[PDB]
This record gives sequence, structure tokens and C-alpha cells, in this order.
Amino acid sequence: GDTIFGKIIRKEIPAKIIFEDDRCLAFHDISPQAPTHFLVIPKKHISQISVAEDDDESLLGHLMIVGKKCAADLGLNKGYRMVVNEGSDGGQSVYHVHLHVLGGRQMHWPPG
Amino acid sequence: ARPGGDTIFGKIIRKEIPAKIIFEDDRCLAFHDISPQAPTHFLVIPKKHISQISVAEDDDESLLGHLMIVGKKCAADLGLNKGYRMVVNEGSDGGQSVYHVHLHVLGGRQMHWPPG
Repeated sequence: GDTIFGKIIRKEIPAKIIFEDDRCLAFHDISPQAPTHFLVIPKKHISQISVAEDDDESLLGHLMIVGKKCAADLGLNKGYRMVVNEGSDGGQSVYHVHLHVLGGRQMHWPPG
Repeated sequence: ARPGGDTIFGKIIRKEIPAKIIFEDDRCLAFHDISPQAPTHFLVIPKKHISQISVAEDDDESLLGHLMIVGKKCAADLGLNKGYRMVVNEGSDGGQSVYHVHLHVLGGRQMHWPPG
């Protein structure tokens, strides 16, 4: 089923967009957990990483490459953390695959 | 220059130091973390040495995606039916301690927010 991230992709509700191409979108998280906290999402509706297909491998890697390029452009020269949540134990909040990128502060261990 | 490099992860790739290996293919290796932060905590690493995600090349996209696909398949094979968290750390603020790219996969308990 549709999600709020689908609405963001379709431009039906606002988001602070950092980068877009034909296959993904990066935008600042509405509930940031670090001075910089953004998401990179595919335009294809994959509901969760556990259901991603083998043919999705390059697309998933593209999310990470876009994420690292956006992080550099946003000035995260001291580093950052990338996160994908799956399911209830993973704390996944929206059932549309999304890569979190967080930085601008020391990230701690354990990662939640 | 041995394939995989001489970080501990390169040594693990070449079977020069022991590891508890879950899965291995021509591109990557999954093995259990020695300092687990959850009841299940493993790492997926490429066999190609890339020091950190910030220096990955555009042509590394398929490999990076493969780490995630292998991570999710291993998580299912290990019975993480209630979910899990995948983490890549970059540099000092990310807490990266080994400069060979690695994907953490953690599960078997409720993970909390923020993720560190």
C-alpha cells in the first residue's frame, strides 16, 4: 500500500529535497536525530529490505552512493552513519525502503 | 599487496585469522562480530578492498547493493523474523574502527532510536 514516502516522491506533500534523479530521491528527515539527518529512497516501491530482489542490487547500491555524495555535499567531512531498518525489531517506521544518513555529531555505540 | 588488504577484515578474507563465517561468495563474506551489540550481530564485507564508503566509486554500486542483499538473506537464514538493523559507519563521527567497508546487521532484540 501507499505510504507518506510515496506522497513525497509524487510531490503531493512538501519535503526539503537534497537530490533527485530518475530512480531515487534524497530529502531531510522530518524528525532529525543529528544536526544532519536525511533519507535516500528509491522511486520503486520496495516495502522493506527483506523483500528486495536480486535485480535490485544496483539500485540499492545507488542509494548508498547517492547518500555518500550528498553527505559530502552537506559538509559531513568528519563522517556519518548509514542505517536501514527492517521490521518491528529494526524500528522500521515507513514500509518503503529508506536509507538514513546521520552526521554532524559523534554517533555512539551500540547503534540503538 | 595481498587481495583484500591487511586490515583484520582482509586477513579474515584470506583465512589468515579465524572467523565464524555465515556465508561466502566471490564478492563478499559474512561473519559474526566478535563484540556483538545484539543477540545476533554479523558483518558483511566485500572481498575487494574499499577503505570506507566515502571513497567508493560509482562502479561499486552493484557490490554495495550485493552486501545488503547478502545481509538480508543471511538475516533470514539466521531466523531474524522480527527484523533487524543494517549499519554502515563512516569515519570518526560514524565510529568506524576498521578501514575496510563493512555492513553491520543486528537483530534478535528491539533496536532503539536514535541509532546511536
